[PDB]
Amino acid sequence: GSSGSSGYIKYFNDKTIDEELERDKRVTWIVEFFANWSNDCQSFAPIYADLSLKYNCTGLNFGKVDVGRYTDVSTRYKVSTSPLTKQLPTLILFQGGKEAMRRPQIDKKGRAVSWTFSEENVIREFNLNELSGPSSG
Repeated sequence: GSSGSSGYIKYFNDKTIDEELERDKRVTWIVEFFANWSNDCQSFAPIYADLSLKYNCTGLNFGKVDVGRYTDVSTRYKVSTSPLTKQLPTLILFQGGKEAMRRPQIDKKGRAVSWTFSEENVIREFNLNELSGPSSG
């Protein structure tokens, strides 16, 4: 009865990513935009997995959309897919069908601010522990 899940994430297409976020608006959704050629992402591979599983319950959901290949998405989400830029990996918080916040933040000119990528920083910045309530039972 829904027992036996390990490191499982819900992927989204370039088109569905919309319909889905449209039927779960009221519900918060966190999609991680990463590229197949993103090495720095490998270090997060396990990090994200651990996080999701934690906040993987009734209320908050986790997703992943490889932009490195889905040029149709990145372009729509103004997510540069260059090996030089710092828009990969990337995290975006959607609340009620609205981009609550994203990181790293984009400067006025149009450059990704050098932000550290860690669980402590993510949970805090995004305030996950607060979003999907505290961990403590």
